[PDB]
Amino acid sequence: AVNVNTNVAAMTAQRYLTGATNAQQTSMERLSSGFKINSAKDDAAGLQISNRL
Amino acid sequence: AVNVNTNVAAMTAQRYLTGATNAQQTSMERLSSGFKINSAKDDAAGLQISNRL
Repeated sequence: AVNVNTNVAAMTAQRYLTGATNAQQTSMERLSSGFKINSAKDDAAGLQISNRL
Repeated sequence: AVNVNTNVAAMTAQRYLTGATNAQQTSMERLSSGFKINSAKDDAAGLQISNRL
């Protein structure tokens, strides 16, 4: 049906809009810094070995 | 991979450039003095037998 209060299409498009935005923010941080690991969230194990190296 | 943070090719060229400079400095010192044993590092037992001769 056609309803005004609920817009499922708007919510879904917004969710995928933020998904793209976060991917763009992490990719832009990687480019400016030149490092693909910046915090433990990128790679926990990789961060530790990279700090030991 | 293409990265800016690490330049292993430049590191290798530096390593072989300092080796060439060290061997060039040793040869220059050898020519000016006219001795191939200007120190103990050049030849230990050669230094002692040459000193005793």
